[PDB]
Amino acid sequence: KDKEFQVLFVLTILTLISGTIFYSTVEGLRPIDALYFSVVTLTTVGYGDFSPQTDFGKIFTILYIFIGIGLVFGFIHKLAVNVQLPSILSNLVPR
Amino acid sequence: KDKEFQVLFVLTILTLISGTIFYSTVEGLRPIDALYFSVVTLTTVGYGDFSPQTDFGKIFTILYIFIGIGLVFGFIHKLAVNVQLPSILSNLVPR
Amino acid sequence: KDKEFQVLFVLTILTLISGTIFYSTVEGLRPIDALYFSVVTLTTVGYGDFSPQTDFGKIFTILYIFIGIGLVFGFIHKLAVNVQLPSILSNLVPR
Amino acid sequence: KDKEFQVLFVLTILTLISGTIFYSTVEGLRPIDALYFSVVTLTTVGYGDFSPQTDFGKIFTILYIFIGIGLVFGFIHKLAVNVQLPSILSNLVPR
Ligand SMILES: [K+]
Ligand SMILES: [K+]
Ligand SMILES: [K+]
Ligand SMILES: [K+]
Ligand SMILES: [K+]
Ligand SMILES: [K+]
Repeated sequence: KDKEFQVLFVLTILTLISGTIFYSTVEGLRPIDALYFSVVTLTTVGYGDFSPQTDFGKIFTILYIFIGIGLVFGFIHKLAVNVQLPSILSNLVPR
Repeated sequence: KDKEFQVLFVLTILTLISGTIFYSTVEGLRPIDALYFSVVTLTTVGYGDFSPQTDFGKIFTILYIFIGIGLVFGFIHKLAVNVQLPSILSNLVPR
Repeated sequence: KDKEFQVLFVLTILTLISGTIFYSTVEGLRPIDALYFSVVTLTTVGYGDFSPQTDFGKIFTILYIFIGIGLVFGFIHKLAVNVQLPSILSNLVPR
Repeated sequence: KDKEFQVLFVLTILTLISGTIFYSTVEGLRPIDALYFSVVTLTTVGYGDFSPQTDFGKIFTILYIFIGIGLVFGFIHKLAVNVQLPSILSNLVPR
């Protein structure tokens, strides 16, 4: 379950690195903005302060969303159930 | 389970084709933009770089979201559990 | 299960009517735009072509999201599992 | 189950207070706007009427989304199943 978490964590980082490199290069974003946009996209927040302007970028974004959402949300779920929840429970019981 | 996936895949493509034809025609979008907007809508990202301007388009969008989200997210789930997950597990074991 | 669906359907309509009346009145939207915005909000798409400008509207929106998401998505789930899925299965078997 | 709800409720309030203080201070938003933006972010609506402009804000937002979504949506789920659903059922049976 901690190895579950480690693998999803690594996969999430790799997925976000892919987006960061793509949007920096093809859409011309600063790397921090490309990382931020990748996160805002795959968590489905979608502010629209950044959005792709090239056709190559729009096509990549379609594919990135379909591949990336299941991973990101799997990580979020394991984070909440396997890390946040036990730490909250631990806080209720003084030692 | 691979036939589960094939059917959801076909249904997702058909749903995205419907949106592409509608928004190209009624909202005047280029086809690639109409496909991109359909994806951004049904995955609930919603950048707002494109949004419907006609009343016909707003009404269609209401109905398209309610019909389209359950399908799209069903496909994403099967993609992640039935295709991505086994391929990740396979990568852990050299042959 | 069809009464499950009927109740969620009615509750969803009532929730969308509430939003339509509120945003028309307080935020000055045309009724069709207020309905569209309510749907775009509770399904978490969030284009931002419309957004509340008054403090009363922002406060209402906070509460409307928290009360409305669980209902809307419950309806979507029952729609997909209890109506769309059987009709798809029925299409596979000629009579 | 009512203590389940109380704990998630308190945690959600604390998470929203954190965002309110951060975005007011670092991004210069009025407190009501910072609360509204925090809610719009963690429920994944993402209108984009407000979005972070500083790099410190973008980095905080990445981390806030990953930590905050699992909590917020856990609260929404318990709200819908443990509070809204029983009250709806109660309304069906006159006393
Ligand atoms: K969104
Ligand atoms: K969303
Ligand atoms: K969601
Ligand atoms: K926007
Ligand atoms: K959005
Ligand atoms: K937006």
